[PDB]
Amino acid sequence: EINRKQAKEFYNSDMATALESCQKYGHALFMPELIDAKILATKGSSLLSNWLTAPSIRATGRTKQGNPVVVYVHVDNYLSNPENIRNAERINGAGVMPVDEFQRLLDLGDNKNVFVIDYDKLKSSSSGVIPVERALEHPQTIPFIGGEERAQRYLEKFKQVYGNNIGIWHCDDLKDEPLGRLLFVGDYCNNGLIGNYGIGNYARFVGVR
Ligand SMILES: [Mg+2]
Ligand SMILES: [Mg+2]
Repeated sequence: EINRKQAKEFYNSDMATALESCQKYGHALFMPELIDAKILATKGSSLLSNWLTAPSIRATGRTKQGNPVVVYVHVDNYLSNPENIRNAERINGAGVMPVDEFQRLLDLGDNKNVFVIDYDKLKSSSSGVIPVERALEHPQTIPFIGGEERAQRYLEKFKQVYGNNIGIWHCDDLKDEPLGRLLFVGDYCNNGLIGNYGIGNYARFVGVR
C-alpha cells in the first residue's frame, strides 16, 4: 500500500495515540485525500474494507455576530493535535475548542479547504441512511467530502462498492462552547459519511511518508 509514497494505516482504541503514531511516521490524510485514496483503491483493499478516520473535523459554534454555524475543516486545527484530543473538555463526545480557534477557522472559509454552512440547514437535515440519489443535495455531503466534484466522484465509487443507500450522520453540537469531532468514513459494516462520532476513542488514520 503506497499513495505515491509509502502509506501505513494507524489504528488504536485511543484516538490520540493513533494520531501521534501517524504523525511520527509522516502525516495523516485529511478527508478529501482520504476519500480520493479510496476512489483510487481496488476491490480487496483495506481502504475499502476498514472504516477510517481523518484529522478533518466538523465543528459547531457561533460567528462573531453570534449566529450558529457548522464548519467542515480539512486543514490543521486544534483537534488534529493529539495533546488536545486528550485534554480538551468533551461535551457529548465532542471536543471543546477555543473561541479563537473556531473564529480562525471561520475566516479560512473558502469552499475548498474549509466549508462554513448554516446550523439550521444541517439540523433540519436527515441523520441516517438515504438513497445515494439524494446524497449530493444533503447539506453534509459536499462540505464533508470537500468539493462538489470530489463528492460526486466518491458517490460513483460508493454505488459500485457499498451500494445504493449511503449513511450521512450528524448530531446537535450547538452548546455553550465551540465543539469539534474528527470525521469518519465508513465501510461495509458502518455505512458512509460519519460526523456524529465522539472523540478520544477508536480511530484509524492513514499516514503517508
Ligand atoms: Mg482514551
Ligand atoms: Mg471554549
